Amino acid sequence: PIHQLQELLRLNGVDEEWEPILLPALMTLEDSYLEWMAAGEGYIPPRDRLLAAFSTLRPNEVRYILFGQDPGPRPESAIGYAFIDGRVREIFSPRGLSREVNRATSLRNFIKMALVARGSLDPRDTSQEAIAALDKTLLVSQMRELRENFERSGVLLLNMALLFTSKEESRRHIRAWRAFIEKLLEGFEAYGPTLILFGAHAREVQKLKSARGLPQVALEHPYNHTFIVNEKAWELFGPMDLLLKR
Repeated sequence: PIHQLQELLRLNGVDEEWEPILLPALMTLEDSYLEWMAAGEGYIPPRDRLLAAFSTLRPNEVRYILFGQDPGPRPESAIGYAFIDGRVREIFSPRGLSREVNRATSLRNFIKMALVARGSLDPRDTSQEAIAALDKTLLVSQMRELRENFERSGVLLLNMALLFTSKEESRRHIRAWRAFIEKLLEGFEAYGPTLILFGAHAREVQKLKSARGLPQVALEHPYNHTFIVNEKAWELFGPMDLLLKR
Protein backbone atom coordinates (compact mmCIF):
# COMPACT_ATOMS: atom_id res chain seq x y z
CA PRO A 1 0.00 0.00 0.00
CA ILE A 2 2.78 2.47 0.85
CA HIS A 3 5.08 0.81 -1.67
CA GLN A 4 2.34 1.33 -4.26
CA LEU A 5 2.02 4.98 -3.18
CA GLN A 6 5.71 5.76 -3.63
CA GLU A 7 5.49 4.07 -7.01
CA LEU A 8 2.53 6.38 -7.80
CA LEU A 9 4.35 9.56 -6.78
CA ARG A 10 7.20 8.46 -9.00
CA LEU A 11 5.07 7.62 -11.90
CA ASN A 12 3.81 11.13 -11.77
CA GLY A 13 7.28 12.59 -11.25
CA VAL A 14 6.46 13.90 -7.76
CA ASP A 15 9.54 14.67 -5.70
CA GLU A 16 10.24 12.91 -2.41
CA GLU A 17 9.83 16.26 -0.62
CA TRP A 18 6.06 15.74 -0.99
CA GLU A 19 5.99 12.44 0.91
CA PRO A 20 5.39 13.89 4.43
CA ILE A 21 2.30 15.74 3.14
CA LEU A 22 1.11 13.57 0.27
CA LEU A 23 1.51 10.03 1.63
CA PRO A 24 -0.65 10.62 4.76
CA ALA A 25 -3.34 12.31 2.67
CA LEU A 26 -3.43 9.53 0.08
CA MET A 27 -3.47 7.08 2.98
CA THR A 28 -6.92 8.40 3.89
CA LEU A 29 -8.44 6.55 0.95
CA GLU A 30 -10.21 3.25 1.58
CA ASP A 31 -8.15 0.31 0.33
CA SER A 32 -10.52 -1.26 -2.19
CA TYR A 33 -10.24 2.20 -3.73
CA LEU A 34 -6.43 2.25 -3.56
CA GLU A 35 -6.04 -1.21 -5.10
CA TRP A 36 -8.43 -0.23 -7.90
CA MET A 37 -6.57 3.04 -8.48
CA ALA A 38 -3.28 1.13 -8.53
CA ALA A 39 -4.73 -1.04 -11.30
CA GLY A 40 -4.97 2.27 -13.18
CA GLU A 41 -7.98 1.23 -15.25
CA GLY A 42 -11.43 2.72 -15.67
CA TYR A 43 -10.79 6.37 -14.84
CA ILE A 44 -9.32 9.65 -16.05
CA PRO A 45 -6.79 11.20 -15.97
CA PRO A 46 -4.38 8.31 -16.60
CA ARG A 47 -2.67 7.09 -13.49
CA ASP A 48 0.69 8.60 -14.50
CA ARG A 49 -0.97 12.04 -14.28
CA LEU A 50 -3.18 11.72 -11.18
CA LEU A 51 -0.64 13.78 -9.18
CA ALA A 52 0.43 16.14 -11.98
CA ALA A 53 -0.33 19.22 -9.86
CA PHE A 54 2.45 18.04 -7.51
CA SER A 55 5.02 17.16 -10.20
CA THR A 56 6.71 20.59 -10.45
CA LEU A 57 6.04 22.59 -7.28
CA ARG A 58 7.55 21.62 -3.96
CA PRO A 59 5.50 22.01 -0.73
CA ASN A 60 7.39 25.10 0.47
CA GLU A 61 6.66 26.89 -2.85
CA VAL A 62 2.86 26.60 -2.60
CA ARG A 63 1.32 30.04 -2.04
CA TYR A 64 -2.19 29.47 -3.41
CA ILE A 65 -4.44 26.43 -3.66
CA LEU A 66 -6.94 26.85 -6.51
CA PHE A 67 -9.73 24.31 -6.25
CA GLY A 68 -11.73 22.51 -8.88
CA GLN A 69 -14.32 19.79 -8.49
CA ASP A 70 -13.05 16.79 -10.48
CA PRO A 71 -11.13 16.01 -13.71
CA GLY A 72 -14.41 16.32 -15.68
CA PRO A 73 -15.95 14.15 -18.39
CA ARG A 74 -13.67 14.42 -21.42
CA PRO A 75 -10.59 12.15 -21.49
CA GLU A 76 -8.61 14.63 -23.60
CA SER A 77 -9.41 17.41 -21.11
CA ALA A 78 -8.21 15.67 -17.92
CA ILE A 79 -4.43 15.95 -17.48
CA GLY A 80 -4.22 16.14 -13.68
CA TYR A 81 -4.62 19.89 -13.10
CA ALA A 82 -7.75 21.37 -11.56
CA PHE A 83 -8.55 24.26 -13.91
CA ILE A 84 -6.53 23.72 -17.11
CA ASP A 85 -8.28 22.03 -20.03
CA GLY A 86 -6.03 19.51 -21.77
CA ARG A 87 -7.74 20.07 -25.12
CA VAL A 88 -6.44 23.65 -25.42
CA ARG A 89 -3.12 24.24 -27.21
CA GLU A 90 -2.95 27.71 -28.78
CA ILE A 91 -4.60 30.39 -26.69
CA PHE A 92 -5.07 32.78 -29.58
CA SER A 93 -6.01 32.67 -33.24
CA PRO A 94 -6.04 35.36 -35.93
CA ARG A 95 -9.60 36.33 -34.96
CA GLY A 96 -8.88 36.47 -31.22
CA LEU A 97 -9.11 33.52 -28.84
CA SER A 98 -8.76 30.05 -30.32
CA ARG A 99 -11.73 27.74 -30.85
CA GLU A 100 -10.65 25.47 -27.99
CA VAL A 101 -10.41 28.41 -25.58
CA ASN A 102 -13.76 29.80 -26.73
CA ARG A 103 -15.63 26.54 -26.12
CA ALA A 104 -14.07 26.22 -22.64
CA THR A 105 -16.25 28.93 -21.14
CA SER A 106 -14.51 29.25 -17.77
CA LEU A 107 -11.07 29.47 -19.37
CA ARG A 108 -12.23 31.93 -22.03
CA ASN A 109 -13.51 34.27 -19.33
CA PHE A 110 -10.46 33.76 -17.11
CA ILE A 111 -8.13 34.68 -19.98
CA LYS A 112 -10.25 37.73 -20.78
CA MET A 113 -10.11 38.65 -17.10
CA ALA A 114 -6.32 38.40 -17.16
CA LEU A 115 -6.18 40.58 -20.28
CA VAL A 116 -8.33 43.16 -18.49
CA ALA A 117 -6.34 42.86 -15.25
CA ARG A 118 -3.06 43.77 -16.96
CA GLY A 119 -4.72 46.62 -18.88
CA SER A 120 -4.43 45.10 -22.36
CA LEU A 121 -8.23 45.13 -22.80
CA ASP A 122 -10.62 47.77 -21.63
CA PRO A 123 -13.28 46.27 -19.31
CA ARG A 124 -16.01 47.46 -21.73
CA ASP A 125 -14.60 45.73 -24.85
CA THR A 126 -13.44 42.13 -24.43
CA SER A 127 -14.80 40.89 -27.74
CA GLN A 128 -12.81 38.60 -30.01
CA GLU A 129 -12.15 41.68 -32.16
CA ALA A 130 -10.52 43.59 -29.33
CA ILE A 131 -8.39 40.53 -28.59
CA ALA A 132 -7.45 39.99 -32.23
CA ALA A 133 -6.10 43.55 -32.45
CA LEU A 134 -3.78 43.24 -29.44
CA ASP A 135 -0.02 42.87 -29.85
CA LYS A 136 0.78 39.40 -28.51
CA THR A 137 4.58 39.30 -28.88
CA LEU A 138 5.03 39.46 -25.09
CA LEU A 139 2.19 37.07 -24.16
CA VAL A 140 2.10 33.30 -23.82
CA SER A 141 0.81 31.37 -26.82
CA GLN A 142 0.10 27.95 -25.27
CA MET A 143 -2.04 26.52 -22.49
CA ARG A 144 1.16 24.76 -21.35
CA GLU A 145 2.65 28.18 -20.65
CA LEU A 146 -0.41 29.46 -18.79
CA ARG A 147 -0.28 26.44 -16.48
CA GLU A 148 3.47 26.88 -16.01
CA ASN A 149 2.88 30.49 -14.95
CA PHE A 150 0.26 29.24 -12.51
CA GLU A 151 3.06 27.19 -10.99
CA ARG A 152 5.56 30.08 -11.04
CA SER A 153 3.07 31.93 -8.83
CA GLY A 154 2.93 28.99 -6.42
CA VAL A 155 -0.61 27.97 -7.36
CA LEU A 156 -1.46 24.34 -6.60
CA LEU A 157 -4.20 23.35 -9.07
CA LEU A 158 -6.13 21.02 -6.79
CA ASN A 159 -9.26 19.03 -7.63
CA MET A 160 -11.45 17.80 -4.77
CA ALA A 161 -11.40 14.38 -6.45
CA LEU A 162 -8.26 13.46 -8.38
CA LEU A 163 -10.03 11.05 -10.75
CA PHE A 164 -13.23 10.72 -12.77
CA THR A 165 -15.09 7.62 -13.98
CA SER A 166 -18.57 8.77 -15.08
CA LYS A 167 -20.88 11.65 -14.28
CA GLU A 168 -23.13 9.69 -11.92
CA GLU A 169 -20.25 8.61 -9.67
CA SER A 170 -18.62 12.04 -9.27
CA ARG A 171 -20.33 12.69 -5.92
CA ARG A 172 -19.16 9.30 -4.62
CA HIS A 173 -15.58 10.01 -5.69
CA ILE A 174 -15.67 13.40 -4.00
CA ARG A 175 -16.76 11.76 -0.75
CA ALA A 176 -13.94 9.25 -1.21
CA TRP A 177 -11.36 12.02 -1.64
CA ARG A 178 -12.50 14.46 1.04
CA ALA A 179 -10.33 13.02 3.79
CA PHE A 180 -7.41 13.24 1.35
CA ILE A 181 -7.98 16.91 0.52
CA GLU A 182 -8.27 17.47 4.17
CA LYS A 183 -5.24 15.71 5.56
CA LEU A 184 -3.58 17.55 2.67
CA LEU A 185 -4.65 20.94 3.97
CA GLU A 186 -3.62 19.80 7.44
CA GLY A 187 -0.09 19.43 6.08
CA PHE A 188 -0.01 23.01 4.76
CA GLU A 189 -0.94 24.66 8.09
CA ALA A 190 2.65 25.76 8.72
CA TYR A 191 2.99 27.14 5.19
CA GLY A 192 -0.39 28.89 5.27
CA PRO A 193 -1.25 29.11 1.56
CA THR A 194 -4.30 31.05 0.45
CA LEU A 195 -7.27 28.99 -0.75
CA ILE A 196 -8.76 30.36 -3.99
CA LEU A 197 -12.42 29.32 -3.82
CA PHE A 198 -14.62 29.58 -6.92
CA GLY A 199 -18.37 29.53 -6.29
CA ALA A 200 -19.81 26.85 -4.04
CA HIS A 201 -16.39 25.55 -3.02
CA ALA A 202 -16.03 28.45 -0.61
CA ARG A 203 -19.00 27.39 1.46
CA GLU A 204 -18.18 23.70 1.05
CA VAL A 205 -14.61 23.95 2.25
CA GLN A 206 -15.78 25.59 5.49
CA LYS A 207 -16.89 22.08 6.51
CA LEU A 208 -13.24 21.07 6.55
CA LYS A 209 -11.79 21.67 10.04
CA SER A 210 -8.43 22.40 8.46
CA ALA A 211 -9.50 24.94 5.79
CA ARG A 212 -10.41 27.11 8.75
CA GLY A 213 -6.78 27.89 9.55
CA LEU A 214 -5.77 28.86 6.02
CA PRO A 215 -6.44 32.28 4.46
CA GLN A 216 -9.20 32.23 1.87
CA VAL A 217 -10.36 34.30 -1.08
CA ALA A 218 -13.89 33.60 -2.26
CA LEU A 219 -14.60 34.50 -5.85
CA GLU A 220 -17.43 33.79 -8.12
CA HIS A 221 -16.88 31.35 -10.88
CA PRO A 222 -15.19 32.15 -14.18
CA TYR A 223 -18.05 30.65 -16.19
CA ASN A 224 -19.93 33.87 -15.41
CA HIS A 225 -19.13 36.77 -17.71
CA THR A 226 -19.20 38.97 -14.60
CA PHE A 227 -15.88 37.33 -13.65
CA ILE A 228 -14.15 39.20 -16.50
CA VAL A 229 -14.69 42.57 -14.82
CA ASN A 230 -14.53 41.50 -11.15
CA GLU A 231 -11.90 43.71 -9.54
CA LYS A 232 -11.28 41.25 -6.75
CA ALA A 233 -10.25 38.79 -9.46
CA TRP A 234 -8.04 41.54 -10.93
CA GLU A 235 -6.50 42.08 -7.49
CA LEU A 236 -5.83 38.39 -6.92
CA PHE A 237 -4.63 37.25 -10.34
CA GLY A 238 -3.21 40.48 -11.78
CA PRO A 239 0.06 40.37 -9.81
CA MET A 240 0.59 36.83 -11.14
CA ASP A 241 0.67 38.19 -14.73
CA LEU A 242 -0.39 34.77 -15.96
CA LEU A 243 -0.37 35.67 -19.67
CA LEU A 244 3.17 37.14 -19.73
CA LYS A 245 5.65 34.90 -21.56
CA ARG A 246 8.90 34.01 -19.81
